[PDB]
Order: sequence, then C-alpha cells, then structure tokens
Amino acid sequence: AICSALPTIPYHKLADLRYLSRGSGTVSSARHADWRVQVAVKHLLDSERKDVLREAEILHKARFSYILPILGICNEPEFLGIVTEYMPNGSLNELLHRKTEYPDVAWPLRFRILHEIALGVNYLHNMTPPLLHHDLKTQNILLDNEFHVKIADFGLSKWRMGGTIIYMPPENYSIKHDIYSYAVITWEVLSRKQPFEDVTNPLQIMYSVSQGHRPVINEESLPYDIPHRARMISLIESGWAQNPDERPSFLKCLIELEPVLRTFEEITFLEAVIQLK
Amino acid sequence: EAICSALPTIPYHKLADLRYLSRGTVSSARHADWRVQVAVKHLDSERKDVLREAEILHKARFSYILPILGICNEPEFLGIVTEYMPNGSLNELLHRKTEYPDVAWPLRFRILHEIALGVNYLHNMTPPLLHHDLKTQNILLDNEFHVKIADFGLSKWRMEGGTIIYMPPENYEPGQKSRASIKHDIYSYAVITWEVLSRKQPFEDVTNPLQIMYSVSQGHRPVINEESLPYDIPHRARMISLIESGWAQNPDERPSFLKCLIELEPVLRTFEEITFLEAVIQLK
Ligand SMILES: CC(C)(C)S(=O)(=O)c1cc2c(Nc3ccc4scnc4c3)ncnc2cc1OCCO
Ligand SMILES: CC(C)(C)S(=O)(=O)c1cc2c(Nc3ccc4scnc4c3)ncnc2cc1OCCO
Repeated sequence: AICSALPTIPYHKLADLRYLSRGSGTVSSARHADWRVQVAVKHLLDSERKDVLREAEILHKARFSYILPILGICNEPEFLGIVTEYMPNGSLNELLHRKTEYPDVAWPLRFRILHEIALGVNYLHNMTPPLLHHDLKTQNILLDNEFHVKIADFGLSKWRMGGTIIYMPPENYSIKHDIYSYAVITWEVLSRKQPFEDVTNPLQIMYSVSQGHRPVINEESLPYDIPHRARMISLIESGWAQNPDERPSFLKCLIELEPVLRTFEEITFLEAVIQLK
Repeated sequence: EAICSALPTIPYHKLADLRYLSRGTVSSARHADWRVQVAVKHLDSERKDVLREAEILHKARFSYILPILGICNEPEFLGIVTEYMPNGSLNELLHRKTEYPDVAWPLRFRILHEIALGVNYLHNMTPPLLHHDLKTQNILLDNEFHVKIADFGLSKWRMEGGTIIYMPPENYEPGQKSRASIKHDIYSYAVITWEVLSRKQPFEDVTNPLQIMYSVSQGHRPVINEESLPYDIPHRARMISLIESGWAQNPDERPSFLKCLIELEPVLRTFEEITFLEAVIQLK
C-alpha cells in the first residue's frame, strides 16, 4: 500500500562524468549537480533497455543496509543508466588481492565483511518472492567509506517463482547456488589466495569441481592462527558440498557466524579500517 | 513508466528482544528472519499519522535520511521499523561532555555538511518536502557517526510539543504562510550550527522558554562572542556568516541549502580523510 517511486535523473544533472571500469556494463563516477553528492553510473538497443530497467527495478525493490543503494534512473533517448551511491573503497576483490596497497586486513574486518555478505544475501532470499543473486563474486561485493558491504550486480539475479566460473556450483554447468558462491568467497577472504592458483585453463577448474574437488584447505592456504578456524572450515565445506541438499540456508549460516562476531569488540573494527588508510 | 517499491509489512511477532529506549515510544529489537538490530517507533486518527510518517520516510530515502525497514500494521500493534542507530542523537553527542570530552572539528564539520545534504535532498524532491521540526534531538548518528535525519511528524509536502529554540520567529503564530514557508529549515539549521560549534545550550542564561520567544521575536539570537565561539574554531568567520544569514529576522534574507552547501564544500576539503576516522575512535 505504501509505494516509493524511483527518481528520474536528467543526464545533464550528472557533472564531472569520468570512466571507472567496464564489464554488466560501463561504470563511471560523477557528482549530482543539485544533490551535491558523488554518484556512480552504470550504462542503442531495445532488448538492452529492458535489461537496465529490470536491474534498476530489482535494486529499488531490494533496498537494505547491505545492498548497493540506487539513487535514480537515467532514462533519456540519448542516454540510459543506473545511478547509485559511490563506493570509495572499491570491491572485496581489490582489498584481498592488492597485498602491496593492503599488507594487513585484520581478522575483525574480514569477519564483519563475511557477516554483512551473509546478511545481504539472507535479506534477498527472505523477500516475497525470494530474490536469488546467482552471480556472487568478490568483484561485486563493494566497500563503502568505512568498509561496510554493499552487494551489487543484479543482472543475473532471479525472482524465485560470461566471466569467472570459480563461484559457480557444479550443477550449473536452485535455492542453493548463492551459498556455494559464499563458501568460495569465505575461503578467498580467509586465505587471500586466488581459488585454484595452479590452474591454467578455466575448463580444468570446471572439470575438477564436477569431480568434487575444491580450493585447497591446508596449513598453507588456511594457517592454524586464523580465529575460529575449525568452525569456518566446517561452514566452507558444508557451503560448497557437491550435493546441493547438504548446503546450509543463509539463516543457518548466520546463526553459525553470530557467536563468532560477538568475540570482537566494536573498536577493533574501527582500528582495522584506520590501519588500511 | 514509474518503478514503484512497496514498503514491507513486518509481523510484530518477528521482532525479538523488544526493549524500551525512550518515550511516540522508541524500542530496540532484532528481526528474527533478517538477523539485524532494528528500532521501533509505536485510535484511528493516530493510525493515519504513523502511516503518513512511514510513507514520507519510504518516499524520502537518501544517504542522510533515517532508512525505514518496514511497518507494523496489526490490530494489536502499530509501528515504524527503521535501522538501529547505535550512537544516539546529535543532542547527546554535544551535551554529554562527561561521556564525550572531545568532539573533533573534522567530525563536527562532517555532521553539519551531512545535515545540509540531507535537508537539501528533501527540498529538491517533487514536490519539495520541508522537515519543519529540525532539532539536534532528531539528527541521529550511525555506527561511524554519519548523520540520519529522523522525525517527519511535522514535515510537509510543498503544495503536545517540545522545544522552540529551533523555530523561526514568524512560525510562533502559525497558519497557511507558516506551514508554506520554505525558509523554516534554514533557521533551525543556523541554530544547530551554532550549537554544534559551541557545544552550548542556545539561550542558556534564559530560564523560561516564553522569554526566549520574546527575545527571538525582538531579533535576539544565541550569543556570538569569544566565550561561545572561541577564535580557534576552524573557518570561524565563514561559519559565523552562515549562522547569521541562516537565522536572519527577514526570511527572504536566509540562504537556500544549495548556497549553504557551496560554502561548506571548500571547508570540508581542508580535512584529510584519516581525521574523520581519528575523531570517531576518540569517541569510543
Ligand atoms: C568495482 C570497481 C572497484 C572495479 S569500480 O572502479 O568499477 C567501482 C564501481 C562502483 C559501483 N559500481 C556499480 C554501479 C552501478 C551498479 S547497478 C548494479 N551494480 C552496480 C555497480 N558503484 C559504486 N561505486 C563504485 C566504485 C568503484 O570504484 C571506485 C573505487 O575504486
Ligand atoms: C534518540 C535517542 C538517542 C534518545 S533514542 O534512545 O530514542 C534512539 C532512537 C533511535 C531511532 N529512533 C527513531 C525510530 C523510528 C523513527 S520513525 C521517525 N523517526 C524515528 C526515530 N532510530 C534508530 N535508532 C535509535 C537509537 C536510539 O538510541 C541509541 C542509544 O542512544
């Protein structure tokens, strides 16, 4: 009964428009001339038009604390795009793998990111009807100014009625896809390693995965000093199980993570972030 | 053509660990399915009012506006579910000097910038939304002390009470013109700015509130001197100019939030990013 409409932003209101990246399309940064804030813009064909509008509708409907906030839609004959909040700290991929820029990523912050990814996905799954992301990667887990999570890219997302394959369950070559992706992300967050490092061809990964092989769990990838190592390994191994029926719900995953997050005092999250600056 | 998002209905029984915060009445809880902490603000005429506020919060969604999560609409219970703000209000930050001996200038300037960003957004909506009850009490602070504007009970679409220190003199005897005024929020903002930079209670030496009303209507304002506003305040002259134009007796002489923002942007650029992080750790 209470309906909020997504604003239409005239393209001419986006000042200092600059290229960022390219992929479910091109990302550019800008400032809104009237709102005085920094924004991000994700931008001829008719079928491609419906796709951008579909994504915008999904982001607008799926608004929550751990979902990338949509500010409006650019819907002009000359230009079509999605306006969102600008995320100054990039993606989780950049945080994990830029080891020169980030020598230390403290455990409290790693656990908080993992908790917020699960909170964000759980919300999507609890919607009516449930929304299934179906394209979770470290690349589309964005980080705001204080390194809080914002889930982006709802291009492959589906209402319950390409690129990299390392986050894709073997049966995809389902309400149990996002958990598989999450298990791989957890492994990657705790190891700062690229899954299947020794693999030349992505087909060799697809073959290994279909045979039940997974990123390695040993002392080298996951050192014995990782807080709650046993519990995290259990979560990872259940999450990426060959049998989808054996993978947990996000609820179960969240009930598992809540006692872990309670072991960290609030100031340790602040200290982890200042260490990155 | 319009993309319309519906506000969720939350069954009251999905709110676990419901605990009293303040007195409508504010309670804290956790959503049983979403696994997050929330806040709950809870007759037929009083029903229409809660729904009106919820509609406004849902439509006015922005980075510096309190995010609404859903509505409780049951025969047995009616309330607004929002994100939980762990660091309270700006009032508590400014006046709890034992709990907060220092509040660094970078953080004070960021709060002022975010309040102006939040109000500017409301004023730029179609039709414009005018808050008309801005107080330090309803500028809420999140986990990293970012601003969230709350209380849209007196808010109006441009087409039982408390404090009056943020109210312009022309609004004392209300009507059509008063409810219409597009220069009310800037007056409130000028008083908030003065209060943020001084950490003083506006009209501290005045005992009775009706006497404040008498002074304000004569053109008297909270004092601007070396005691209230020390000479060491960054960008003191510029801030005093903003304050004095914002609370001008003539509403026509008060600036827009755009003008205000354009003045604040060069000020905020003088603070390095780490100083905001340091200001927050100092508060913990
Ligand atoms: C992901 C990055 C870090 C490589 S980026 O430079 O592209 C970047 C992207 C941002 C972004 N992307 C975006 C925009 C609109 C939509 S609609 C659905 N998903 C998206 C995703 N949004 C916000 N801020 C971004 C910041 C980025 O990098 C700047 C810091 O490096
Ligand atoms: C304002 C306080 C700090 C005195 S509080 O204890 O009441 C408090 C309020 C919070 C809050 N309020 C709220 C809830 C729903 C609506 S709908 C329109 N306006 C509101 C305002 N919202 C979120 N978190 C709150 C936290 C509070 O206390 C934190 C500890 O001081």
